Amino acid sequence: EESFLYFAYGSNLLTERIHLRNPSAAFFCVARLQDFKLDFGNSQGKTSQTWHGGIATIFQSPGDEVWGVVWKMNKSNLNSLDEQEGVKSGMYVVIEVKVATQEGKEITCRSYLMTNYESAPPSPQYKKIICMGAKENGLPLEYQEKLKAIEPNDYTGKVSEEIEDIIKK
Repeated sequence: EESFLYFAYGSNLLTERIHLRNPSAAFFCVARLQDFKLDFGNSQGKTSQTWHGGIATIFQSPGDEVWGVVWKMNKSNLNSLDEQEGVKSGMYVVIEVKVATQEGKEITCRSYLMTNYESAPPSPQYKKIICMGAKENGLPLEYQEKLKAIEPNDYTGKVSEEIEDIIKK
């Protein structure tokens, strides 16, 4: 009621990562979004200068699934989170989705997806953070195998100091 639920399926799978800008986010649960497919891409054709590769999005696709982490945050954090996802620049749109826990409990969450983008593989670094989060927060093993199987691009240059530190440890 003072709080809301956020469903993360990209780099915010990783606790250390979401805590950079949202240190008060609390793990709530692991959940499955039915009939959505994970993709990676360049919003409005532009390559992310943070990640140097496609960043995560989802689209509707019967038979597919996306697993993620539901985080609980204060509604005071709502504008900040929209700013982090570049809603104002058109990089993601706010969505509402209904996801299901492993016990089959349905949860309504705020999430984000891209509406105008070009498919493009993620950087090795973006991929590592995603895989690290999925492992850390105990997404199902089969889904983790799916994330680990993603073919990244060949970027081997510098990412942010704070990103690099997370990977090193």
